[PDB]
Amino acid sequence: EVETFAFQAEIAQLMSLIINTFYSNKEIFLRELISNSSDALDKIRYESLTDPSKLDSGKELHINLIPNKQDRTLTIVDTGIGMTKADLINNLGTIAKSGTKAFMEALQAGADISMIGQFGVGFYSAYLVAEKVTVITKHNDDEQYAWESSAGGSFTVRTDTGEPMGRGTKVILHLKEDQTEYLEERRIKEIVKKHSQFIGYPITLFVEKE
Ligand SMILES: Nc1nc2c3ccccc3nc(Cc3cc(O)cc(O)c3)n2n1
Repeated sequence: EVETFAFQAEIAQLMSLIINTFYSNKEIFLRELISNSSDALDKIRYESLTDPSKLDSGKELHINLIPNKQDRTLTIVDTGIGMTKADLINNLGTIAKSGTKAFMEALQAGADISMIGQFGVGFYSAYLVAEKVTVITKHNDDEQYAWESSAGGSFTVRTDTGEPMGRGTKVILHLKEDQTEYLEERRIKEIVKKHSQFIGYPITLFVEKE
């Protein structure tokens, strides 16, 4: 049973700005997804200190970067805290409303798109490089879900039946035709080194077969 939802007006507006504005420094999307993974990893590590049974769904805390030239996808996987159904549909959209507002005003005052993380809405920077985004996520005490959007004002949420994942979040970027430089090992390494060199979790860059 696939449910279809409208984005809140401000998020739709932000997504259009991101997709439509001329801005050549697209590489910052990666820093933002890795930073989101790090925050979700911090959250489950904190919670596990007062309740050790929260790591029964997996003890390892890490990030995998997985490019696939065949599918033309870049996948970021973390074993962070995960998201509930209520996160995917309501809560995250609600929190982002004020950050979007402030970000959009700041851009009029001479700030640039690369400052998006400072406003808590870095996730939407994925649309700099991706025509479609899919998020598979599993939170303790709740089922696995798939969220998906190609923008255009809507997103979908369903119960996920694919490979079960224990706990955490997997973001799948279906890249735009002219953005395949981000499947190259060398380019990905250069970007991680420049923008994400002090993340406190191991980051494994998978190599492709062919
Ligand atoms: N601010 C924000 N908005 C979202 C979001 C919106 C729609 C669907 C999924 C979403 N997930 C996240 C958090 C997130 C992003 C991420 O790239 C990795 C994670 O472990 C968690 N945010 N974080």
